[PDB]
Amino acid sequence: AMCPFGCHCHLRVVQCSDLGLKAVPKEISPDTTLLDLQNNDISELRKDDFKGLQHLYALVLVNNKISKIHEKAFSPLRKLQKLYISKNHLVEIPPNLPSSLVELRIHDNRIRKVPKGVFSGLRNMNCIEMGGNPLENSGFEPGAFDGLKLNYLRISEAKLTGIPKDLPETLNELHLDHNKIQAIELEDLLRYSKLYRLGLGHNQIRMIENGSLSFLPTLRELHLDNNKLSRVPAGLPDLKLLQVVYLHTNNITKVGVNDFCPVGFGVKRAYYNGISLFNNPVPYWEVQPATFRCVTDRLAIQF
Amino acid sequence: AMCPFGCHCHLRVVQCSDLGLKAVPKEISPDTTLLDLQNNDISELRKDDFKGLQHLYALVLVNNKISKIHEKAFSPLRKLQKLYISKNHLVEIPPNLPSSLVELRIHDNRIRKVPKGVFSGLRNMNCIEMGGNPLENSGFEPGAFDGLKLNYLRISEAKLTGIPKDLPETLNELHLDHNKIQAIELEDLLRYSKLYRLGLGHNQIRMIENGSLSFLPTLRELHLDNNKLSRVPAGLPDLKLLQVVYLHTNNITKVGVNDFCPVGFGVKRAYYNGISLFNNPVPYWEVQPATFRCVTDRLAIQF
Ligand SMILES: *[C@@H]1O[C@H](CO)[C@@H](O)[C@H](O)[C@H]1NC(C)=O
Ligand SMILES: *[C@@H]1O[C@H](CO)[C@@H](O)[C@H](O)[C@H]1NC(C)=O
Repeated sequence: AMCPFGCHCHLRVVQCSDLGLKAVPKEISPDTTLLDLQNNDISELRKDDFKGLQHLYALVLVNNKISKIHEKAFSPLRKLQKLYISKNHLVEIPPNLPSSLVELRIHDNRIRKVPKGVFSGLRNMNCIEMGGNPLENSGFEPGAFDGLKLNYLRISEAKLTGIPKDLPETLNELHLDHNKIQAIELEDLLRYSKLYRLGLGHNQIRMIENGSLSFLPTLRELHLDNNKLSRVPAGLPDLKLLQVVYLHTNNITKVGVNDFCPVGFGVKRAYYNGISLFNNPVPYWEVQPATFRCVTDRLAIQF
Repeated sequence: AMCPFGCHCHLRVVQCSDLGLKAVPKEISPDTTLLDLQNNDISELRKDDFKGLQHLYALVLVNNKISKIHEKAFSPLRKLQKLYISKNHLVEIPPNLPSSLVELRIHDNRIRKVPKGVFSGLRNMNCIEMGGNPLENSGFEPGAFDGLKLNYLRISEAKLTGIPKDLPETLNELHLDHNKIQAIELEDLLRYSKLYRLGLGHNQIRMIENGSLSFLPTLRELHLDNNKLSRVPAGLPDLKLLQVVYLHTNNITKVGVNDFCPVGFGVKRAYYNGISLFNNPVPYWEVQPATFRCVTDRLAIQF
């Protein structure tokens, strides 16, 4: 089967975008590897909508208005690894997705609660966009990300009121930027013991209670800007590899001299490679230079 | 350089999406081949915005608010073959796009005119999305597509009042659906002598002039639905390869018996593989059976 009317496709790639297609076209070669059918008018996925696309690797469904997805919709998709279904009217993480899947974009939707065994099948995940969704911490559910060894996860722009606890432990990155988070407590970041990044920018963090940032032996970048913070978060010096913390647009008033570098020189340590602080009530002349001894360049200090 | 904060990226693929970045991020490994940075807040492209991404193959800038693109902006892109910058505030077709480029999606923009030497450079195009722009026929300019052997071309959803005549002759597909096109006259499709499809759906074609559809020896699919037509366009039977004509939602009143099949049915000829007629003032009972002799099934006759 060559390709649907508006579409143009070449060598197993099928490009069907901005045609405003009522649903997934019926003429689609099985040879087909990518199906980019973005910004059309699909409102559901039907059992046999994707029938016999077993060689389909990446399906881009973004910018549609999907809202119902038939159970055995994805089941013919044996080799599928990429499923981008951002900016849709989805109302539940779709089930039965292809164990082959490694990336899952599902931003700007309408998912209010993520149940339990939803991700139970996948065993290759590692990327998961779920922001732009309206979920409150009470929407997650005991063992939602149960058995799911994945390294990236972003739940930005949602209705998070505090950092979730039962996420994947394997997580190498964790984002939660753009929420309504209240404050990072002691055992929040507990089990996330392998993180490189940790965005919490644009939140409402008022009081990060010390030692909580301790369980992140390897944390490398910490964005903690645009909050309601009042002093530099306690634990910063003890983080052997924190190379860029981000604190601008907070409500830091005072900057202790040992608020970043540690008291007695080490080497397990790393020199900061970026520190933000501008746009905080505390002028340049209130913070002794001795304060940024272990940063490298001057240029590393937005201030 | 490992990748920008919100971004995840693996094996030369940099995924920066929905982070709402103010601009194209600075830390981008030259090893990078896909640069997906969709739905952010990019407002312009700066000289050195992309410096040293010579292995960048496809760049995805869709759903951002771009409005100024520096001249030398794309020059660092020796091997770039896909550029999708649809859904942006662009005000003119960007110049000095990489000669390597094969596909250019520039939909939903604000480009009011396309001047002459714009595509002069490229020699590998074949896919151009320019719909969702506001351009009248007066907006094009003599020799705009000058020297541009390309095979696809979709100017949907614009302000076309008639079919443009100085498009690429090498054209295989050509879409002009959703316009305000008035009528397809004699020499309109003159030089497009190599088309397989020709969408003119959703227009205001009142009167397609005979012979005009004669210049398309190979035309295989012709949507011509959603217009002000009043009788089946003259010439249909003479198109040796027309397999699917769409006529629905028009204003076709009478259907001559030899409007579809030719008068002296050969052996070498073609069967229609689909004809639409539904939603037109003319009941199934006014149109003689002898009329669809050469169609194949009954089911190829939405009617
Ligand atoms: C900043 O003012 C103080 C720091 O002295 C802090 O307690 C408070 O949360 C901030 N004010 C508001 C409501 O933004
Ligand atoms: C269809 O009806 C008449 C038939 O002659 C035609 O003159 C006219 O253009 C059409 N009316 C509309 C606006 O549908």
